Amino acid sequence: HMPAFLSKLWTLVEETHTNEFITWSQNGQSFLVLDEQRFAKEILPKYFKHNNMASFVRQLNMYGFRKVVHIDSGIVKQERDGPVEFQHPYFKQGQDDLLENIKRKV
Amino acid sequence: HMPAFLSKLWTLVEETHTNEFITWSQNGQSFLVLDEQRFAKEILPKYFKHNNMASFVRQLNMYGFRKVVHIDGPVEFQHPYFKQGQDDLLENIKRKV
DNA sequence: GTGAATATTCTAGAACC
DNA sequence: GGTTCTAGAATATTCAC
Repeated sequence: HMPAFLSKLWTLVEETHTNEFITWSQNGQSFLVLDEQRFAKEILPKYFKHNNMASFVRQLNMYGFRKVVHIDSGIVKQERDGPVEFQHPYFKQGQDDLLENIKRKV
Repeated sequence: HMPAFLSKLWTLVEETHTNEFITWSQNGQSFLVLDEQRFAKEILPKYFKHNNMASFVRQLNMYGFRKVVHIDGPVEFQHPYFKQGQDDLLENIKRKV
């Protein structure tokens, strides 16, 4: 009864064997994608019918996830990418009961 | 006077040293991006202030380029006025807004 | 099976730089 | 003008009945 995207996202983020690529941020308030490229080509196709980060991000925004922006505020590197962080008020570590409040947009 | 992006794109596709990643398609009517991930990581920042395929693709669409469908099958984009050996045609390409 | 909801893809709007 | 994040639009595909 819960959309497949949301149940798969929870599993993804929660599952320890994926934590190198996708995991909870340090205070359970958001999830991280640590290695976008290996995530997209190895992890995504095991759960979805694609290997495109763009199509994963589309879904995130569709369910109202928002990217957490980190900027540089200082020195620029240029020698390291990302990582990528997304947040939703009802996608929270050790509160899976909140997931039912997440709603697709249109 | 020509937009940075168009003259940079033209350089990228045309330059033999980059053809492992980005090159004219076989009949000069479109270009191909053969290895999206290395293209983006290693080539894009040599010419632009980023390394995101997505930001490159936003610019392509902004200038009216369109992805060619193909019935990961490499990536192909087309613009009627972006044609191999017809660099004169580039001045006809216009940013959209 | 059929009509809707959802998924995936491609392109564009908007804010910011 | 360029880069980023989010959403519109156009198909595919899946789901609930």
